[PDB]
Amino acid sequence: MSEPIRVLVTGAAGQIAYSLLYSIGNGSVFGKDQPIILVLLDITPMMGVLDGVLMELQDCALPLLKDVIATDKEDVAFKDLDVAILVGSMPRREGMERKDLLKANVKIFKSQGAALDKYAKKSVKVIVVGNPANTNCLTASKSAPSIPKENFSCLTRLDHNRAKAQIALKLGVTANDVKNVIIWGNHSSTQYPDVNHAKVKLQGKEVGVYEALKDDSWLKGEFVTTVQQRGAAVIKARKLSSAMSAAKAICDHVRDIWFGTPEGEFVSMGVISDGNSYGVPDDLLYSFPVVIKNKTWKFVEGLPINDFSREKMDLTAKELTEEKESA
Amino acid sequence: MSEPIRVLVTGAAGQIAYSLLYSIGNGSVFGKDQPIILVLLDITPMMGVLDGVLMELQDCALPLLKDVIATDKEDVAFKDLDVAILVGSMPRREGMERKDLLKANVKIFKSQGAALDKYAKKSVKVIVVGNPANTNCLTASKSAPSIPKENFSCLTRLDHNRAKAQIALKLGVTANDVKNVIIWGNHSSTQYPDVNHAKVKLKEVGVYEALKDDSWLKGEFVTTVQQRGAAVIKARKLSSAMSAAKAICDHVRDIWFGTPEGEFVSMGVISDGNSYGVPDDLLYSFPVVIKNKTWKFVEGLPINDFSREKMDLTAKELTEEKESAFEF
Repeated sequence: MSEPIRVLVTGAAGQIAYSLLYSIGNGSVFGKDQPIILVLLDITPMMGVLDGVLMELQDCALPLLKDVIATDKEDVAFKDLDVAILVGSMPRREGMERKDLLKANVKIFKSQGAALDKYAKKSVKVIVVGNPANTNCLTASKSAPSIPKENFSCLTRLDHNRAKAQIALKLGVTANDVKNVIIWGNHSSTQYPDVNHAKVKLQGKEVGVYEALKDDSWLKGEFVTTVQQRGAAVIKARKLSSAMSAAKAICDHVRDIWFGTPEGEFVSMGVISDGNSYGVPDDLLYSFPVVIKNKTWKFVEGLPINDFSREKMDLTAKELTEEKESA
Repeated sequence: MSEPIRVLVTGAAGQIAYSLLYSIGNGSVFGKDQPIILVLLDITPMMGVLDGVLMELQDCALPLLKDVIATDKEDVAFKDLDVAILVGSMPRREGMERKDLLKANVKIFKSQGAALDKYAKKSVKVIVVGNPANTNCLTASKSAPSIPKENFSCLTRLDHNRAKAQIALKLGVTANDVKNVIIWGNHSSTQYPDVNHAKVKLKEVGVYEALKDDSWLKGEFVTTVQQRGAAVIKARKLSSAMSAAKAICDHVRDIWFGTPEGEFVSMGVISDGNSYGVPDDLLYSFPVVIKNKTWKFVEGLPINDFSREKMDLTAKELTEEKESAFEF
């Protein structure tokens, strides 16, 4: 390629980044002909771990990895970025309530937004992973007034992929046989996994998921509940939070930005809500169904919203409005 | 699509496997048109973590992953296998005498060899990763008399890839531009990282001639590669799973699809009939070319005096290991 792109991953000594870096370095995200300068940020006490991660990346003998830089300083980390994957955040520990998790992280993302605004390229694409994702993204965006608001997205693709898998498992097909599920709203308990516009190929024929299942109460109750609580279920089994599947979801999310959404499909992404036609307040970071071409996302327009869907999309909008006011 | 192949990964609840399963599931090891039935084996205490691993594999929404089976039973794990990746072994607890460790691992791999011998396809490819890789692989091979000995291999590709990375680093070139490094012999400690037959494009020139620093290549390069895994563990304090999993993928891919034209790779294989003065009936890393899923020795490579000593010393380590373990 003409030039390597500089891709920053924060929280780079942690578990999600450990499952993500190889896929970036080996060409599976940005393309088999795209060299990459990988920039890794984490806190100062983690710099020794991060030198070990540099050693492993070296020992993968990846031809596209032109350089890997480890740092604990924002000026180094955010310099001339083409992509910023914001994984680092403060975790919710025992004893702290949801308000405290929000308070802890607002300062982190206001600072990374300021660094983006001062050091990165104005064309940088910023994908926000660390929780609370949507509000962390909004905070950073507001602190980066020189970077176009459309360049900020937050990760609902993990919830999206989980919704797909539950449908595929119930109906007995592969993941690629399901498409156009939607995660509306907050990456949180109030997310709405919507399948009113989803399709599945069943006997060579594409059918709606509602029609295919003949079980509306499952789709409107237990299905929603399973996708919302999936993260806690994984934590309960392996005593750690998801890392492999979260990294795979980041790869999907960034790849669809870089290359575009597949023909006939749209995907779930947290984006700035300004101008949406679905009754969602403006100036929220909210997950919508989008299509992507030339690295520019676009709302999927004209989807019919029934009354069950209306109630769910409004409840998640309310929670996001309340998180914003806390910040 | 091809019919599904059944692929086992043992130690499936551990760190290396956690970094490996995605690459198998997403098609990058066995091909984008090859559906996979992924069989995961670990010890009963790990079954709870293993079910969370299974949940994450579902949550990747992988079209090629036809099914995922998680189990602690050999008769389930080894049925009708096309590939078995034996990652799990007994790790050495602090203050464990090596007699007890050799007995624990002989027991594991005798059992798994017997399960291969009774339940798997006779065409199964077996790749041994868990330490001590070479002797564990030999144990399983001898415990599986009906499986062709050539179907067994053990992982030296991690040290092979590390060697390639150090050469490219020292010559200021990209990883794609070095080929034909060799790891001879044992998987750890005494492994001989040999670049006497390696090429680098600057166009194509021998590495010794390109670098013009015989003592670094015979000294610091060798100890850097031999000690690289201990250096990563010191820094990360945890596994070296990301690069070990990449190496496993490279190793299995090169079995499945073959080595590129003009290139060989490093693989622990049964030493029978080699022409390099290595004892027979050893599992020993050699340079190999692979076609139609069948490896063959790269023959006739000139062995200088320095290389002969390095290859004999690692042969001696393996011989002593084999005698010690087979007392069990």
